[PDB]
Amino acid sequence: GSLTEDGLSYKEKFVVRSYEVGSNKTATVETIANLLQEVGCNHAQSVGFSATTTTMRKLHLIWVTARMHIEIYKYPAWGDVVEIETWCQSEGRIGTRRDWILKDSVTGEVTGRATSKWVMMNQDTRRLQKVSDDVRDEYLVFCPQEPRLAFPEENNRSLKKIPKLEDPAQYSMIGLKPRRADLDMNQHVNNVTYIGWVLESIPQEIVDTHELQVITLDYRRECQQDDVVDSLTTTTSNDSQFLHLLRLSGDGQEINRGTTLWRKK
Amino acid sequence: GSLTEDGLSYKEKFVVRSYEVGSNKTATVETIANLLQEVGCNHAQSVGFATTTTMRKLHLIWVTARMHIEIYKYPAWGDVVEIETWCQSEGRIGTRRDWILKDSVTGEVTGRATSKWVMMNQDTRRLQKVSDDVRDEYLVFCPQEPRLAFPEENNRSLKKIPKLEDPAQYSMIGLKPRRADLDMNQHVNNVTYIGWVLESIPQEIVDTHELQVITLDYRRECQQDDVVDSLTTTTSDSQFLHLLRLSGDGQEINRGTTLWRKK
Ligand SMILES: Nc1ccc(F)cc1C(=O)O
Ligand SMILES: Nc1ccc(F)cc1C(=O)O
Repeated sequence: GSLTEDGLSYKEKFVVRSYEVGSNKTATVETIANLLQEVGCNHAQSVGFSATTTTMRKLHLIWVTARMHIEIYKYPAWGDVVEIETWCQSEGRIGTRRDWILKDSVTGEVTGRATSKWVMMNQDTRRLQKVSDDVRDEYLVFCPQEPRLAFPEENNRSLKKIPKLEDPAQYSMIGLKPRRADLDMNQHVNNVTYIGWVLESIPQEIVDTHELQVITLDYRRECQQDDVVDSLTTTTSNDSQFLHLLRLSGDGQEINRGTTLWRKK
Repeated sequence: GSLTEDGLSYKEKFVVRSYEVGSNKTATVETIANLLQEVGCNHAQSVGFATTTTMRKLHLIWVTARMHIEIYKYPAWGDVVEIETWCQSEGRIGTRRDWILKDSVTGEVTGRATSKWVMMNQDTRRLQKVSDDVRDEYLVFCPQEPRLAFPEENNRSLKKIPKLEDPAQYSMIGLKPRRADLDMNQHVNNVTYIGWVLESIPQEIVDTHELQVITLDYRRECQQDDVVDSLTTTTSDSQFLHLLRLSGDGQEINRGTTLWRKK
């Protein structure tokens, strides 16, 4: 892939692999979310980050995901080439945003889009803090200065408040544990794995009759390597909608909440 | 990727992705096993099929009996790896797929893999192997003279693997596949079992050693709604004996051996 002409965004093409497709013979939202994070990483490599700056590294500060929002119009087939464009933007002192457009290489049509909110956190104390002027400046030079939004709509689903699922849940999947393959290079659970855990409580019948269009996921707390998760789902609704909760099987400490929206095949 | 000049093998290049790397910023053996599989499918697509077909008239499928991988160096994140794969007939016993992994820049051999496949009914199992009439169809796509990723007469890839006896030195219990672990036909993909075997390796071995060899026998499939126990015992370089069995009745799904070199 490559930065575009103006060096304010980055583009990469992926051929969908045999093991990346699910029950519809098209790419899983989990495969998609992995490609988003792959292109995100190549963008950061391309402008000399490692997504820490010099200042962040000095202060032991990291970016962490607060929210991910994916909307898929068409999942690419096995052997299809998908093109992904990604860019970042400062949201003043609150944090940063990374956005994504997925396109069919042949038709040039938008088959998906995604957006995500990052907040700055001390690596060691795990304490959140607003973005400091020095940090704001260092990456303002790699971002469009006029607003560029994957989700521009006046009241767009990407920014809606998600409520807490009350017990009892309609559906549950109990005793979920990450294996080593769920870990990134720094021994942290991959953000994508939590997508897998949320969807594990979706009943088979929905998987058989519907396709996932939208997923919104808040990240509250990270699941450690030796934590166990419970995944909870309740129907909230031609379109089916669900409310989602991931919590630790013991004390019921919340790690995630979400909504998914499915349309009849 | 493409069939080589002679149409008797297939070649493809992969850029190692960020999420594909483990604890030492090099590709997991699970990423690798997924690449061997992808290149296998692309080879099958190219010669007109990863399920060799027109035999399916009688509802028969190829099924993995044994996977054997040896890695000399795991590619780093951003590296380009070239994989070449071919298939061979072992008479009426079954069928062999072999792989060579190269560093794209140096042309150096960084790994090799081999696997035994057998014919199964599918609606029934009954592993009835054999061919005669079925072989001709897919023998025009294979080298006629033997071509072996592991040619050395009496090599690791053909060793008899014994059954771990209780109690295990190490165990990881209550392993369950998720939807991400299923192929398009809702079967657990054979790479997941590699993951479940390595889950019972102690952290301290992961910290000090690198996996060099893995041999895995596939006895029975794990269903979507089965639960697995992974058992490991040190048999010594460090060596391990491995057993996957169903949590409940302790029905064997897999056995294997791993060999690790000091870092
Ligand atoms: N994870 C998945 C992988 C394939 C698929 F068809 C469905 C799902 C799901 O979670 O509903
Ligand atoms: N699955 C793994 C991923 C990374 C790693 F460094 C080790 C393992 C293992 O199984 O021992």
